[PDB]
Amino acid sequence: EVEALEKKVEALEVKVQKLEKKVEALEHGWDGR
Amino acid sequence: EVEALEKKVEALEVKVQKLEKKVEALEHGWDGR
Amino acid sequence: EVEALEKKVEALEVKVQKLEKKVEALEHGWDGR
Repeated sequence: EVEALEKKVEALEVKVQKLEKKVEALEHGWDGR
Repeated sequence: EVEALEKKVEALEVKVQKLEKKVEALEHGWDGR
Repeated sequence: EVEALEKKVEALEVKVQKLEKKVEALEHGWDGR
């Protein structure tokens, strides 16, 4: 259980990082995004 | 503890999925969003 | 392990909340965002 939860949490961290990059690009208009 | 953490993680997964949909809609201009 | 995972999950919750605010601001055009 705990090992599997470590994996889910790591995957969520990756998903959140990608969302943060995409949102910062929208907010700042980077490269015309 | 572990059971309660499973619930928090599942709820986060749902929140992240909704964020991903909203961000993809903004990035692509779907339906004028 | 479990204690450390509680911390990671709490930090993710905070990150997700901030993303939700930023995305709602983009979607609604609040304050010209």
